[PDB]
Amino acid sequence: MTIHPTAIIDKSAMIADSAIIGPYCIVGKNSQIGAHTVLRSHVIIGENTKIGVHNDIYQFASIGENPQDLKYAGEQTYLEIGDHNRIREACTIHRGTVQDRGITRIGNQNLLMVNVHIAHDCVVGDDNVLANNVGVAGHAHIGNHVIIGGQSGVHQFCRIDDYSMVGGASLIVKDVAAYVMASGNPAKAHGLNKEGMRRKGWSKDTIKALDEAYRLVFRSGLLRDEALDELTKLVEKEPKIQLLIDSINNSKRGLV
Amino acid sequence: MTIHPTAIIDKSAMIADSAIIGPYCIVGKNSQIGAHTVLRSHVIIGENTKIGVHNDIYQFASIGENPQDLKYAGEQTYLEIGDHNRIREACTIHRGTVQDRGITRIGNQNLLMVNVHIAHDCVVGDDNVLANNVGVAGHAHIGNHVIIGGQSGVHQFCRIDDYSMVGGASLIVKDVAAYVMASGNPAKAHGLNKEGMRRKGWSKDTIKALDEAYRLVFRSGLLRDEALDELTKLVEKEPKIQLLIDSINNSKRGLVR
Amino acid sequence: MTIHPTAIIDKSAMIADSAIIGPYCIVGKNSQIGAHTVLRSHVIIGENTKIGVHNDIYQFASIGENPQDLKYAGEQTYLEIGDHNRIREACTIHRGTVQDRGITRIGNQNLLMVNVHIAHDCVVGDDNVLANNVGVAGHAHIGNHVIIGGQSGVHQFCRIDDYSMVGGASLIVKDVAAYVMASGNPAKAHGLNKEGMRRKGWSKDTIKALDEAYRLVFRSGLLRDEALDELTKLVEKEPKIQLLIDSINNSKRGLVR
Repeated sequence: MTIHPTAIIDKSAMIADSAIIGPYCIVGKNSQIGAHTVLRSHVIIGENTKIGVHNDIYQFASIGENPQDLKYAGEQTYLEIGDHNRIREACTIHRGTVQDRGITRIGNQNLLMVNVHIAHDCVVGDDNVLANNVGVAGHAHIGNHVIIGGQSGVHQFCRIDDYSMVGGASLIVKDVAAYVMASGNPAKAHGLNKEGMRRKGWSKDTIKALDEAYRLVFRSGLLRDEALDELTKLVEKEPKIQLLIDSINNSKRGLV
Repeated sequence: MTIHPTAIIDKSAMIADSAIIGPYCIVGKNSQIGAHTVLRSHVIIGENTKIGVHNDIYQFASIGENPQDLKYAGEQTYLEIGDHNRIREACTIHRGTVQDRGITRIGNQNLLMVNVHIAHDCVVGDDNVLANNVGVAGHAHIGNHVIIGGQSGVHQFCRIDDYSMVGGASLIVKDVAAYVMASGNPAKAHGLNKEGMRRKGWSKDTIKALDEAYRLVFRSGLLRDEALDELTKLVEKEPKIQLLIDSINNSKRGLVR
Repeated sequence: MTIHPTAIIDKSAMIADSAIIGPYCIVGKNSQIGAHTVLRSHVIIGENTKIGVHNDIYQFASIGENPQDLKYAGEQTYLEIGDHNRIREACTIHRGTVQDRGITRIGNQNLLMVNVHIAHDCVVGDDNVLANNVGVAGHAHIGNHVIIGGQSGVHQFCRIDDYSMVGGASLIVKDVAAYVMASGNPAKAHGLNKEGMRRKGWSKDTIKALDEAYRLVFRSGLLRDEALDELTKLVEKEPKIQLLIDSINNSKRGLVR
């Protein structure tokens, strides 16, 4: 049998066939587990939690527990997890709070290493790699193809847009734009994820153009509006710059 | 039944009828759990541990385990927990060592987020909020209504007096006075916690006076004794300044400035 | 009798008679546990894991789990643990990857405090003390008699040679030579670990000579080769300098200066 006898599952929970739940796991009220998802021993699945297919959740992970927000008064809130995610030991992912859409969602193909905290109301994209002891405060946004170094802390409401890379033991207080390389305490910005898209094999003209865009935004002393207005003609010469402009328009806490 | 069958409880432990203990929990020798206290599975309660009422302890938390002090040789030491505390996942609170009155104490209405470590012989007051991955070394003192940011580390013997606020990823090596805002590595003083007093509804005159007291202690470059003699003048016109004076007199490791 | 009924043990695993395994523990394929070893409760022993004698492993610790390397494809890899080790709660030690010898090693008399991560392919010596929330990335080397402060992070491939001491909340990107005291973010060399060799009762002449060696390497503006040839003269009048020379020759990532 794919479900271990010592596992406690609520009747209202739905588990698809071929899904493997190991010993001493707990599944809560109104939760769903997709096909081919493997829960090793000692995994907690909280109430109102949807989990996709081909997920790998290791021991001592709390998936879908109540938020830590002081104002949360036990309302109905939810957590959604996509497909093909590796969630390592001691990971804690909490459901949303009704004050902000009441949901926490994470995408696909993510790697969450040991003791990765995902607080209430967070939004995480796809192809992300969160290293050991990474703590992400509530309402944060993780884009796609993002890497965050070990023992790093993301402050509440902060945006981490696509293809960025946060160094280890970094303190993110402001919004990290796309393709940006940030590190330190307090974290500073020093260059672009050049070697990342080089190791992904992207055209060198695109890398030089994006580099000029970074120079424009950060290393040329312009305000937000003036930089944005400088990005006007480069978009059609190189389309990827769009993702950077979004970073400026979605930035409510400032920039690095 | 309020106690799950798969829970292991030693005979010497006392559990109230209103306390609920979930699956796969273990309670040690000579331990006590108060009324209306919720143990949310996979919780370890070590030997010699007293727990108050209306506490909520989440999974994988080790409450009352042996100290990590290299000199601790397995003596009889204790841990006390007050009421209305929410202790989140993976939290580790260790019992005291006989070399320092052999007890670890935490108060009431505390929020301990994921992986909050409370080392041997610590003293924690009430209404405190320790964020994720906060580790506080042995013999430290947490006052009341204190906030400590995520992934922060308090050094052993350090005092964190009332209404202070430690920023995230901060390293506290010295004593943090009352109402002080500290952050960084190494952490430094960055003004007064006017946000705490503005959400709690304090008189603007009181906040301005307390701010002037802060300027006296830190931003007036006079040593601890002259400052103290200057605050004892201000206590008449504003009583809360007392809490600051205590911070100066209770400081043994120095002051975070 | 020494093994709790609720413990799950694979048939291929070997457990000594004097080894005690508590409730709700799981032992994997082709693993071994030595004599007089204590697994308190809620301990995961992964496949292909060797554990020595007189070890004390606390709850919620994952000993021998699969690596976190993105390229690891589920091959056959191993973890080795020596004797007389105290591994505290939530500790995670992962097996090696076939791309680098395929083994993770830790020595004897080690103290791994709460939530100490030991990534794939690490090598740890003896008499080491890793404090709370210490994360050590893959392929790292920990020497002997090393202390690493709480919430510190060692980057992959970094060397932490013998008798060194890393301060709390430090970020190690480069190799720490022997006897060196490093701390900060980014960490920086801050003198010699005289406290340790004074506690261990070393001759004052030996400590003064070693300090002069530190002055040669770090505080004398000399590149690595001229420094090296200058310590090769000092190695005879005091032998311990050898351990430092190794540090320079074994450094592949540079030096924490």
